[PDB]
Amino acid sequence: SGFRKMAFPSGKVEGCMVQVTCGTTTLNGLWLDDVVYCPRHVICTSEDMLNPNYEDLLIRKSNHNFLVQAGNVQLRVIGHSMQNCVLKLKVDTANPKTPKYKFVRIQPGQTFSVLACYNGSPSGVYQCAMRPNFTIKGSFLNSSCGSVGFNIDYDCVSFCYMHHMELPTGVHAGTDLEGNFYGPFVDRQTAQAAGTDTTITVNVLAWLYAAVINGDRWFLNRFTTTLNDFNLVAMKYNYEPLTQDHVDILGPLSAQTGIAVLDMCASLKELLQNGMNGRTILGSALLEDEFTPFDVVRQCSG
Amino acid sequence: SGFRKMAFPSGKVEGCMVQVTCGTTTLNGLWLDDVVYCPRHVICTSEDMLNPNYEDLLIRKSNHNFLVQAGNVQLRVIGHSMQNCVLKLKVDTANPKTPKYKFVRIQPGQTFSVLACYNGSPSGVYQCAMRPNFTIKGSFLNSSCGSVGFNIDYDCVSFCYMHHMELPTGVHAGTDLEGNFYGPFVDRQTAQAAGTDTTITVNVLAWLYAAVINGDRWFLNRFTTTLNDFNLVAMKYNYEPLTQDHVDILGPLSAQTGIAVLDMCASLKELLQNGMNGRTILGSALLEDEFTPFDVVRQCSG
Ligand SMILES: *C(=N)[C@H](C[C@@H]1CCNC1=O)NC(=O)[C@@H]1[C@@H]2[C@H](CN1C(=O)[C@@H](NC(=O)C(F)(F)F)C(C)(C)C)C2(C)C
Ligand SMILES: CC(C)(C)[C@H](NC(=O)C(F)(F)F)C(=O)N1C[C@H]2[C@@H]([C@H]1C(=O)N[C@H](C=N)C[C@@H]1CCNC1=O)C2(C)C
Repeated sequence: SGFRKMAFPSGKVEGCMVQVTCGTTTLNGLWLDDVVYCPRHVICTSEDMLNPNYEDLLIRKSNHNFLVQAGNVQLRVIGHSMQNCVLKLKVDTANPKTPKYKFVRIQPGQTFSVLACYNGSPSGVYQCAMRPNFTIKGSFLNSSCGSVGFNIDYDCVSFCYMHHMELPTGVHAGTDLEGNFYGPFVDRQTAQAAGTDTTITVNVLAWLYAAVINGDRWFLNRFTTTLNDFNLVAMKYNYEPLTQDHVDILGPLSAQTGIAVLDMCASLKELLQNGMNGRTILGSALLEDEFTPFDVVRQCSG
Repeated sequence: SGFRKMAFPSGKVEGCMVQVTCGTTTLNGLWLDDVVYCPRHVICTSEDMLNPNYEDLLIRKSNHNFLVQAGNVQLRVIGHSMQNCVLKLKVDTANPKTPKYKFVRIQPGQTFSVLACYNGSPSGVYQCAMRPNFTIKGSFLNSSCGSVGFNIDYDCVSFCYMHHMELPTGVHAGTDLEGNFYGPFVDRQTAQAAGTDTTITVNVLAWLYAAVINGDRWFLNRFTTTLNDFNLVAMKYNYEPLTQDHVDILGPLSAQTGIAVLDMCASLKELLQNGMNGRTILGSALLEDEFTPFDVVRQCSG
């Protein structure tokens, strides 16, 4: 038993990380087959950041303006194209450590593992959620760009995130691996803010189910509520509305514990209304929303 | 910016996870060069969990009673020895994926990543601390045993933890990689309980320095303390005594912030009195004690 913020094992993705140099700019690339994916802002100088002309700055580049460094082995760029906000560099060498993979775009509320990298070298692995405001609360310093978000399904790596920037609130913004931004953000050093976030309610109900599965039961009450009446208490506390989608999705945890979603919703209502009376749930003083229903079933089943 | 409970990249340890079967018992082994390290309780039946005689159980065992599986490949056990509470199986094949490694025994307050494993397969990676009471707050199910804890310095994996048992408070006990238990615990299903846990004070201090590095000062005050006055107050919150050794270790974080350790001690003392008054520090409403001074310098300074 026990319940941790658990990351996916990172080995398949560590075998894919390279250093991409364009001029003085170094960041990370994902090397899959004979293509290296990286943020297009690698080609930007200091200047070329308030108003980058990407189409224009790209055409002024040769293949040999890009040094791609695969540990200590230098990869020769034999092609270059931009897809939205990712640069795709065709390399003379295919990655022998390429996993079973697809590119996937996630929803707000869905979780992933980040492999934080610097100069092509994996640094740390952590679990994140896509905030409803389409930011992630990562841990990213200078030269973290080209760090990727992933899920594993069996032996298949699902790449869902590439890291691009930090917003003034210390939160992070990026794209899928096709270079489409999550959220209303642009890859220019200009004034950008995170929108006001809300709490991923389905994830909190799923986290209370995890608490119950670990014999942490104190928050359980007698009230049954309606879906509407819980979504009215919820919207006052900046919680996401909970939809039948979200209720049917808690099925396996309601079955596992025998506790009906609406009985659990009546608990979280009471918790929203009061607080935790100097008690914790699974050793947190806050209502956690960065564990999906699949995360709780996954962890608890092994 | 940002601050995450962050684990080492798991690939170098994922390269080492095997399945060890005995009769009906399957658990995890650590495959390094031509030896598999696993829990000696793999040789236990249903009966023998209470007062196992390990020397008498093992003498009855041949090399060929030990089924070691690396992915598909079954390894050939050509030797067995007992070292404390670990079983060592000499196999006919050196692991080609053996990373640079050492075995280290850690102290309470030290942090490590766990690769959670079932049947030699990886579940997940998470960050843990050796609690003052020689337990860890893990996430471990049936057949979790042999799952290991580790740190990585550059390219070297230092193995520090092997999983053996869950105590009745839902916390975890294990050995070093020489099979010496952390704490007073034994590999028997005898009545055992962890002693009352204390907060790792040097870690909470290190984490407050991390919050200041990240731009947060709200919790500081114009007061200082003596080390002794600090220890009289903190010992009333079930905080570990802070030593001069702990003061010395916080020295780099002090230099970086320009806040003397005893001034930050004064800060913690007031936080213990007042709590957070609806505020959070690095997204927590509790005082976080599972980041070392070293972990903070690692994530906030690189
Ligand atoms: C990645 N390699 C870096 C810095 C990382 C990202 C997360 N934390 C970091 O410190 N990314 C960048 O330098 C990007 C890059 C230009 C500016 N930029 C930013 O992250 C800046 N932020 C913004 O301009 C904002 F707020 F709008 F997002 C910066 C002020 C340097 C943090 C480009 C092309 C967006
Ligand atoms: C919890 C249980 C009551 C079963 C027991 N605990 C106590 O006997 C104690 F309370 F005394 F410690 C206990 O863990 N074990 C009994 C037996 C080994 C260990 C065990 O079964 N290990 C499992 C590995 N195959 C993983 C476990 C179960 C879920 N989470 C874990 O970590 C040994 C100590 C020899």
